[PDB]
Amino acid sequence: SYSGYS
Repeated sequence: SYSGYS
């Protein structure tokens, strides 16, 4: 998974 800001 991805967590945060892109």
